[PDB]
Amino acid sequence: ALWQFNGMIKCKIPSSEPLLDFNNYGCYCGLGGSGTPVDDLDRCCQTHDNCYKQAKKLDSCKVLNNYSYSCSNNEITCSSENNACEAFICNCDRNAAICFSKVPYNKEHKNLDKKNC
Ligand SMILES: [Ca+2]
Repeated sequence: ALWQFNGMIKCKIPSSEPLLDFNNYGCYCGLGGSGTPVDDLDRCCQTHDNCYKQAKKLDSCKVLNNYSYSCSNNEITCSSENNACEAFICNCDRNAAICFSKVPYNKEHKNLDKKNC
């Protein structure tokens, strides 16, 4: 699941190792998140956290992961083979991967001290 998100990001940013580059960035990229996002990238992570929060409230997710997707020519496509929960999470992941590829990356915000969140 994390493995798929990591792959989606690499589809959009081929030079990155996402679990290293994007983990522990700002107040929202990484486990949990609170306070105000520090920049646009952190705002991508906040939306992504809110998309997963939304997912946990859908009737279909109740029993809910591991969805199917493809990367081709640097474009991500979620598969129609995905059941409702899986399709919703593939869309949260795809939107965040795209979001990350479109905003600046600030080294000053990597491993930010949470006292700032
Ligand atoms: Ca988070």
